[PDB]
Amino acid sequence: VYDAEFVGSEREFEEERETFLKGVKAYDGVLATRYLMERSSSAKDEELLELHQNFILLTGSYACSIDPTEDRYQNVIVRGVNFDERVQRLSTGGSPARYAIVYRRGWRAIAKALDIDEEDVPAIEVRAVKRNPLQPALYRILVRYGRVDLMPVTVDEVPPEMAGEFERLIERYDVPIDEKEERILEILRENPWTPHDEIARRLGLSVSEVEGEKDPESSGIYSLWSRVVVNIEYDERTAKRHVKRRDRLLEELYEHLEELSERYLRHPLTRRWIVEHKRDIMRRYLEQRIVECALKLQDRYGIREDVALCLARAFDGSISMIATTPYRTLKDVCPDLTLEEAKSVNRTLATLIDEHGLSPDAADELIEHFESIAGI
Repeated sequence: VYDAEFVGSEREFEEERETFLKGVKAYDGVLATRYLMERSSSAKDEELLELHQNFILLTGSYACSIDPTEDRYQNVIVRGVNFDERVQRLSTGGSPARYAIVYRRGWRAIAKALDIDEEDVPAIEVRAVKRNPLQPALYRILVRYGRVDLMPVTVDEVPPEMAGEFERLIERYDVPIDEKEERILEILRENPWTPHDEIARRLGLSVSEVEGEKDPESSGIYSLWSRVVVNIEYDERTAKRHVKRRDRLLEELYEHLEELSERYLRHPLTRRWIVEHKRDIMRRYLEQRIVECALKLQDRYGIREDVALCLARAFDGSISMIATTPYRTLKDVCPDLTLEEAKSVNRTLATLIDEHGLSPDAADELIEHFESIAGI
């Protein structure tokens, strides 16, 4: 269900593995800083938040550097979908490998291609929302387009127009914006860090409709950002500089984490400790995501607690994942789920039944088809 083949040269192979492993080390920092927040009430600390954000930036920067020539991998498959085909058909093409990395757990396909065994569970995720120093959809689009030049490598260097004032970046290139995208921007103006599930719920749309595809010719927030970003000239000089500085920046972040953690823990959070206890860190990080997911399902979607916990556990604490799953499939993992509950969390199911008058079975058949298609 996750697959990719590396097809470049020996030299490129070493380049890709080095990039990937640095990305892993950066993401480990994202995890470890979150871990400290959750383990220690007193840490739950402004310079710790800043460390976390810096690790988010570096993880994104390394991710932008995957498959620089956009030809180093083939047969990229993510949750059973052929991403080679998907990306080739996009007006702007690009790297199927980097495209995969932006999907939750997409790293699995790339880790396999590169035969990464240097570190246990060598994850790279680039889907931070609430604590992302950049507007989150923009951040994901920079990664997709390999914009090592545009991705900041330090929190102090993040331009307001890539965050709170993101509208200025949109306005500068005078791209077309459709009605749906305008509705989405209205919500982002209130809070640029609004989760995509919440934008969808508030607009009465599916998450898929909110996002669209990561190409200018689609429609949705990914589409609008893509339309903007492809107009921004590549800055090789700044790219080179980010690449030169980031390895050192990453080491410094670890040293700072170590020193900061001493104010809260008996045993300092060293890089060594983090690697050795990576499983425990991932366990805690996941259980929190589950709790948060279940609470959202109860408080925003009117789903009973036990049902909510069941779905949260079965689906990686991802609302977006639950929201796109066929009723019969949700019902198979959580038997107590009601149709009304499923219609609440899956807007596509609700629409197909309510507006098109389809049976749940017919709706499920289509929902399953939509799973393979970006933007519906």
